[PDB]
Amino acid sequence: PINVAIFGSTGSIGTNALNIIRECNKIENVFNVKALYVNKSVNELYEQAREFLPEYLCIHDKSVYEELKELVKNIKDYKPIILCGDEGMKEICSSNSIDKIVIGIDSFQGLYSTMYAIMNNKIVALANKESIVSAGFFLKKLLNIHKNAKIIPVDSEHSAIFQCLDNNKVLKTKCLQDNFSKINNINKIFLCSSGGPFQNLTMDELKNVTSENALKHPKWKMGKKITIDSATMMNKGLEVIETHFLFDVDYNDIEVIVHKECIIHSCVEFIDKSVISQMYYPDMQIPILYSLTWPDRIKTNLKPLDLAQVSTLTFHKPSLEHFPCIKLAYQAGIKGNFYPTVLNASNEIANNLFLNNKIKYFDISSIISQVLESFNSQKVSENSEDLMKQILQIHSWAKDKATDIYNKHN
Amino acid sequence: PINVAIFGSTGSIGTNALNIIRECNKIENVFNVKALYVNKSVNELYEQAREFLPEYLCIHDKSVYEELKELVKNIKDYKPIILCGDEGMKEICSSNSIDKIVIGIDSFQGLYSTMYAIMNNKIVALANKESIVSAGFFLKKLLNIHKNAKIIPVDSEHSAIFQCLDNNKVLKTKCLQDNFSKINNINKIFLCSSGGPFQNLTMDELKNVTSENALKHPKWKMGKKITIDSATMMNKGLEVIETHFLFDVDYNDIEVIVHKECIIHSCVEFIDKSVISQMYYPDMQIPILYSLTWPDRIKTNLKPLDLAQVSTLTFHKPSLEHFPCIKLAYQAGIKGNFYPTVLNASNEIANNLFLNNKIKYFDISSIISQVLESFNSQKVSENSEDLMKQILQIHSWAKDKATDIYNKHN
Ligand SMILES: CN(O)C(=O)C[C@@H](CCCCc1ccccc1)CP(=O)(O)O
Ligand SMILES: CN(O)C(=O)C[C@@H](CCCCc1ccccc1)CP(=O)(O)O
Ligand SMILES: [Ca+2]
Ligand SMILES: [Mn+2]
Ligand SMILES: [Mn+2]
Repeated sequence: PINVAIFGSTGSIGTNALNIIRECNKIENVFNVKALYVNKSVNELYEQAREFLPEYLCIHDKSVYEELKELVKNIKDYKPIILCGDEGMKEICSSNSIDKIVIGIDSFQGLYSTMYAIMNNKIVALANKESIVSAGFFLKKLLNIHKNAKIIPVDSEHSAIFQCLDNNKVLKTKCLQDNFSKINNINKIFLCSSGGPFQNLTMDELKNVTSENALKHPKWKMGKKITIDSATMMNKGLEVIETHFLFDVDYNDIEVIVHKECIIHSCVEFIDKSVISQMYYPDMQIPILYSLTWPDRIKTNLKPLDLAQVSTLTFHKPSLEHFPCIKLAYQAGIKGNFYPTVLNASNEIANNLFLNNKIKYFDISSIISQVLESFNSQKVSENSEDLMKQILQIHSWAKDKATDIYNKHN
Repeated sequence: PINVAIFGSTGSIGTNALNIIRECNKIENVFNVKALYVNKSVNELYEQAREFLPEYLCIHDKSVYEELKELVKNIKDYKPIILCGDEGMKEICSSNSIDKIVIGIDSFQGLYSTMYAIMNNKIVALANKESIVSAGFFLKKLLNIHKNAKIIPVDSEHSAIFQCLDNNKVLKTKCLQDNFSKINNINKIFLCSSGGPFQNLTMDELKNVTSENALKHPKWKMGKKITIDSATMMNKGLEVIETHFLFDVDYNDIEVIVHKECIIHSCVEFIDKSVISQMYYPDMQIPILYSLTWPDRIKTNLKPLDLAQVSTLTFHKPSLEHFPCIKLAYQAGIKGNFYPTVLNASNEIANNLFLNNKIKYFDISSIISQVLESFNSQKVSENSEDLMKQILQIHSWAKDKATDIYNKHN
């Protein structure tokens, strides 16, 4: 039985995780949902508790802690450990009855819960790409100290890559470990992208696009931040750095390819030049499930891929003139040091400004570029705690710097 | 070092094997070619021996055994064991210095040499799909008795399938074994086909196509027999049965899909519905190489797949009305017993009649159908020697039946 905790259980990743766990458990009882952690949606947490009856419940917002305890009293024959805040999160991570943790939280609390999951030697299904891009150095250091901890990618493209590999070799290494690509015989990565809602706009059309325009995607419904990142292709920029860190693949060996049908989720070229790819309909249940079953697979009742009906798959190179964010991401990764931290942070601000109609499309890449230009590389701290603090400081500096550039151009 | 013997070294598969071995060895000294076995082409064998300097040479045709001994005297620091006929082949199979054997021989010397390779617990890279189709029961029994022997597929689609698997799981079983699909969590197979030269043709056009029409394949210059099979789609029919035997996949779980670009070589749907596929330009060097390196990969200098340049991949269902051979193959496979033997044998005759302009396109499937209609299941011999004779007898009977049908009609 797979004992799992879901962090951010009412968010998109969390709800998809619970959906596929429910459906798979109907086929065969494989999963015990041992813990649920949510921010403030106490009614939904209660509804989830009613169904999954986890040993642990944690709600981040203390102001509804008391409300949750009262709600849970309605549930027959059920006496969970009910917790609150950051320390409830640490307590869940320290439990011996939990093997795997799904991190479906963004920003700080994402990195924070990830850190604690690793320190407790857990298998960590990580869906927060920003944490890998921003804190890749720290995660690598932590995984070197906590040798039985493992990060398993949930981001769809990185799951695809992971699935294309031979588990016989994967089991001799782990994500974020030096030599991962060498041990797995990886030569090159094709990172497939939907291309976003602006993929066929002219330069003139791009100058004027608004977030309202973007918040209508050609394939999926998602959170606002990632939708904007998909529109600028900074999402794929972030995913390039994520690939580099997860799989130890050199930047000149990662190619972004636009695949508008979203059936092939990414491909791996091995040293013999054979290419393996993973395919399915656009659906996050597959990557989430695999992160929890790896290195095995279990049955689902998902709709089988009908290739003949899909009929046609297309691929083209993205225009770096139209999607300059892709270029900035490569430049920042190749530069190394903490440039990815700065890229991530400055993008956070620029994405939000465009979201809220404060700047235009090309101002996004302009602002990020100027912040990157501005940064000066730093000696990387050897101590893991100092390194974490250094990352946070650079992150905060870069957000402030972006904001100041905005305020200059008003 | 990988110690390999090439059986049929001057045929298509044999020459491709030596070419990729040569090229890979330039990059890293990986392979020792320990034995070469050819039928009659004593000059070419001499040329190969000069380059590869194998410990063993065998020529099947005894009449040129002496010419071979004399020719090799021209080679300076070289003292090979020179053999001939079946006994040389057997002596090679029994060598403890030989790990893997590429069987690039057709019909029955192919099967006979496979049998001896298996009896000597070798790894057998098998390219002869007709032997798996016709003698699958026999190979299965022989592999159950000789536990360390393994067949590794070389047929491009079956190699693709094999490459999509986790060797982690593969190493717990082996091809042509009961439960192979269960252990590897396989649900379903997409077997990709070029579709041959006639996919767009009407039924009325198909009535009158000729072998000269068929022998201009849209994608690959190959032997005449397989070219005709690709035209009728009997090639895929045979490969469906090959899939069933190699991977223990039920017939209802094998779908033939027409993929004219011949980039995706086949796909495996796992029990979670995730699909993994193998991709490359049409080239037989990758499947051959993988059969020799499995479960590892080695570097090549093959041209990298350029997906953006490829640009478009298409897929459609084959019409069983237009390609009735596909339907007959499934029917024979589903029927089981020795029906696949009968299918293969009658096709051998029908294919050749069509090739030589003695019958028309739909006469191929008509003759095959009538031979199958005429066969009745037989008790399967328990004894491996009796079983082999049963297969040969049925094969011979089916060829005679097909011939007598043609003769009646003519
Ligand atoms: C899903 N995923 O990993 C993402 O980063 C979101 C996609 C945009 C959604 C594409 C449609 C889709 C594919 C697979 C799974 C769910 C949705 C970003 P991109 O392809 O536009 O770069
Ligand atoms: C190669 N192979 O395994 C074959 O059975 C030959 C192909 C026809 C040639 C397609 C082009 C090709 C693909 C892969 C490797 C070499 C050539 C048969 P089919 O696709 O027409 O059924
Ligand atoms: Ca795999
Ligand atoms: Mn993604
Ligand atoms: Mn084939």
